[PDB]
Amino acid sequence: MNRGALIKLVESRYVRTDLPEFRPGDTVRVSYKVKEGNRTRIQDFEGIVIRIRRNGFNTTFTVRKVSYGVGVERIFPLHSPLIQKIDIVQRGRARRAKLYFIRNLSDREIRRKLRADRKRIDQDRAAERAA
RNA sequence: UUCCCGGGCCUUGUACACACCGCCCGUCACGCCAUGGGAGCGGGCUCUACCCGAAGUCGCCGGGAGCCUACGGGCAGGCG
Ligand SMILES: [Mg+2]
Ligand SMILES: [Mg+2]
Ligand SMILES: [Mg+2]
Ligand SMILES: [Mg+2]
Ligand SMILES: [Mg+2]
Ligand SMILES: [Mg+2]
Ligand SMILES: [Mg+2]
Ligand SMILES: [Mg+2]
Ligand SMILES: [Mg+2]
Ligand SMILES: [Mg+2]
Ligand SMILES: [Mg+2]
Ligand SMILES: [Mg+2]
Ligand SMILES: [Mg+2]
Ligand SMILES: [Mg+2]
Ligand SMILES: [Mg+2]
Ligand SMILES: [Mg+2]
Ligand SMILES: [Mg+2]
Ligand SMILES: [Mg+2]
Ligand SMILES: [Mg+2]
Ligand SMILES: [Mg+2]
Ligand SMILES: [Mg+2]
Repeated sequence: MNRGALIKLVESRYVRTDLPEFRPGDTVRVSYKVKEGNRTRIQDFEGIVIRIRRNGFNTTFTVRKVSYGVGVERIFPLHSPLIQKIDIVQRGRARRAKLYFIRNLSDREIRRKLRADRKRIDQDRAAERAA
């Protein structure tokens, strides 16, 4: 018996592979299906990825944004079917895996610490040029 | 003729004038009106210091990087 292998077999039915790769510090726009009454639509949530905790299929990530003066954080299951798509708005360069410190920074101070990551931006540009 | 009462004439003081059975002061009691002080309570204006900070002009960059060119250039964009 390989208990770890049996678990992966169960989850393989629900594993997604159509989402783009990103890192904490990147600016990301998540398009999420919402239910309001008896209707379904798509709501976009755009912000800075501050945390990705990995458990294989059970991976989740957290996105932070300031909306109408109030900070908001949303935690998403990475393989959730409720995610329509994820867009890469901006590539950021961080020096650590968890970015809880930006909760106590102003907008100018956040822009200083999370500067654009040139190397990964060029890789996104080199990709998608295969037209 | 000292004293009690009443009167006469002159003079003197007066805050009295239906005129001393005149006038008049202050506390206290009650009522009305406005007001000072007062643990505090609720507001308005204003000053100083620091924090965040839109638009926009201005200054610097414009690259490890987009667009235009008449390019020792410009626009977008970034920083202050
Ligand atoms: Mg973990
Ligand atoms: Mg990890
Ligand atoms: Mg775990
Ligand atoms: Mg979280
Ligand atoms: Mg979490
Ligand atoms: Mg992380
Ligand atoms: Mg990590
Ligand atoms: Mg960390
Ligand atoms: Mg931290
Ligand atoms: Mg006579
Ligand atoms: Mg006399
Ligand atoms: Mg007289
Ligand atoms: Mg009288
Ligand atoms: Mg009297
Ligand atoms: Mg007295
Ligand atoms: Mg009485
Ligand atoms: Mg009284
Ligand atoms: Mg008073
Ligand atoms: Mg009083
Ligand atoms: Mg300022
Ligand atoms: Mg300032």
